[PDB]
Amino acid sequence: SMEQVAMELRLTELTRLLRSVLDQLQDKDPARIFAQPVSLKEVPDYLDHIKHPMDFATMRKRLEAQGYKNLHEFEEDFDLIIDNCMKYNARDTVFYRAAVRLRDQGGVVLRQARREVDSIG
Repeated sequence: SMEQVAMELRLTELTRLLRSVLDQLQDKDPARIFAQPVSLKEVPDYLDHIKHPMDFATMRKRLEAQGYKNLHEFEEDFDLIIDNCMKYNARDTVFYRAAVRLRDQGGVVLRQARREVDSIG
C-alpha cells in the first residue's frame, strides 16, 4: 500500500535524524568508554549487576535495522548506557564521571531532537 510506504519514509527520516543525534552523543564521549559492550571476558560478573547492558555500537546496529520506532525508544537505550555505568562504577571513578558528563552534554542534544521530531512530525 501507499500508506505503508509513507510510514516507511517517516521511519527512514526518523532513522536519519537519530543517526545524526547518535553521532553527536557519541562525540561527547571522546574517551570511547561507551563505544562497545562491556566485555564479559574482562568483567565476568557483569550480568549479575547489570540486567540490560547497552553501548553505542549495539545502538547503532539497532538504528541501522530501523529498529527505533520513536525518540522515546532511542532515549531509553542512551539512558541505559549512562545509568548502567553509574550503578556498576563508584562515584570516584573515571567511568562514573564520564557518564555524568555524557548525560549533561547529551541533554542539550536530546532537548533539540525532541523539538525536531515533534516539529517535522
